[PDB]
Amino acid sequence: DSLDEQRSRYAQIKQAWDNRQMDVVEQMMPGLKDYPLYPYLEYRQITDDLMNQPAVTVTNFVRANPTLPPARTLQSRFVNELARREDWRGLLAFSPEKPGTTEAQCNYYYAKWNTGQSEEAWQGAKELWLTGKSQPNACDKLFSVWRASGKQDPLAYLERIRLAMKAGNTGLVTVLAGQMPADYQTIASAIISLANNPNTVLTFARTTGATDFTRQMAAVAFASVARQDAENARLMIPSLAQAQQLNEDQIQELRDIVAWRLMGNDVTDEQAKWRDDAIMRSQSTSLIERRVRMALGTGDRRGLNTWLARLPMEAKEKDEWRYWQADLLLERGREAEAKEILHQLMQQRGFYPMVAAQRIGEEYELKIDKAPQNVDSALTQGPEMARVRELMYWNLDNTARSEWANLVKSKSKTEQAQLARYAFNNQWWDLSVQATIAGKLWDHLEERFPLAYNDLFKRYTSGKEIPQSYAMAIARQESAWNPKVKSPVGASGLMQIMPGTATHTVKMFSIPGYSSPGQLLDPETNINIGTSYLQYVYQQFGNNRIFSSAAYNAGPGRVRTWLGNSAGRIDAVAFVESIPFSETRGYVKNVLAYDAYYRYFMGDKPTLMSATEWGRRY
Repeated sequence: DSLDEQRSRYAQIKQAWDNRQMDVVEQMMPGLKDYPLYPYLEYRQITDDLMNQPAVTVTNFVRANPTLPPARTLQSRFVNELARREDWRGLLAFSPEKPGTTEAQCNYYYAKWNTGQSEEAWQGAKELWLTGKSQPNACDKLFSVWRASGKQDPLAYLERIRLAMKAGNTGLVTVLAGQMPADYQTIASAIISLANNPNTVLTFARTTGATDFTRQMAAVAFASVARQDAENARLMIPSLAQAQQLNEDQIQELRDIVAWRLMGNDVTDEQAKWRDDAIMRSQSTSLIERRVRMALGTGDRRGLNTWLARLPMEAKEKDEWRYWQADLLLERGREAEAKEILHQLMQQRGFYPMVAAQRIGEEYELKIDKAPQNVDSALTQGPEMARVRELMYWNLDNTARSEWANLVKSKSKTEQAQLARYAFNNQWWDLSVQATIAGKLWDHLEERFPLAYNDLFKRYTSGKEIPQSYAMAIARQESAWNPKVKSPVGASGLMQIMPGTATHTVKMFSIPGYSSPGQLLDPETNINIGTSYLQYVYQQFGNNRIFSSAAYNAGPGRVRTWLGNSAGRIDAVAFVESIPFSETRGYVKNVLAYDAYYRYFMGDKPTLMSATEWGRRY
């Protein structure tokens, strides 16, 4: 036998198993015991008949496979199975300690109650209860018996309502209030009305006694009202403050809430004056920063000076604010002071340090820490690494990611760097990036920005205007090089392409061969469709990477709106910094920094922006 022969038998047994040709599977299983992925086959066998498995079989498998990710998840999964059988005694015998998942924990504590450990059951129940998030259905029976025992503090019940409201879980707020303990029955209907429609907030505030609870509940509803109609909320502050006898801090929180909603281009002069007075009296760093961004997005020089100075000392430490302080100083003619800030920034890593270098006409110096010369350690010669190798061979990147996660966890920085380089040397691009993240090896640039799928990116950008380095930067930001990753909303693969976008792109470009979103998990297909959409937004916005990156993340419509807002009054850096969506602003900064890294590794000059991008009016 050999690893090569085992590989063929492995693919063949899975093919048989998928077809339920169990006579073939039964005959082949024993012969695969020496293959690294045999534990995955055992896991499949055990789980295939989980409802009839004795606990001893599961316990033996879990103990025999301490580093196998699915053996670890099987512990909580089997706890849930024992709960399904109502085998409470067995559940605790199988899992004497609190399990890993929330659902398994709900069942563990219910098992404790069933086996006479009420005090312990209630301690667990309370911990699971104190969250605004909706918990597993398994916890319902636990919360029910907990309340039935008389040991559930009514204050804990009311606290969950507050947490649910703050989390925006109005459905849970309503369910809880509908089953309100007698202690607070008098405000139940009012709470249900508030969760149903936040516009009942002033009525809620006037008809209930003002307490820390009702004030916090009203403040959340008030924020919802402001999101719908900022003016209605602004005008309500005096009445709300009077109805609940709000203190200065509470009134200022209400002012902050409204000010956040008066950041649009549409605001009246009366509203803008009120907003700025509110921000002047604010303690909110994020609100002041949003106001600074408004000044940057409109070319307001006096405003930038005024608002940057209102930031607390701590916020002024941020890269962006140090650069904009330098920008103000340069205009004021304070060359030395400004350039010292820029030179200090250049010593650092990232977007602003690169902006700083381009601003003063100096070449940015990339700090590149190297991994050890010797990458071979016990960690690269063990059974877990052998499983990783097989998983990568079969392109099972998501499964490999879980194994790799265990391998890099709790290791020294040196070991994590060796593992990153070992992955890099084997062209396991996603694993290389994953290891740099685990070890926070931020300056190990080569391993953080591998030349992944180089030939494919070259081929698919040769007939387009988007640079190869740029397409690679976008993919690096989107997937961290894992071709099999899918987001919760369905974005898929290397360039995180949404099914709708793929369909629309294939029609617009007359691309052949695409019939299902599942094809987006294939590297070439993904690069083909993704480079096509990227090229589309690139040409649409005049071959400008700031616009195409923003359009790829937020859609062309949003970029048009943003450009209509700045209206040609600002520079490239001010346009990036003033993008109102924090996610898109960060995305653009990352992609531009990554494109420079890619250009460097491809042998080109890593200047942050082209002369055209740098000098254009935004």
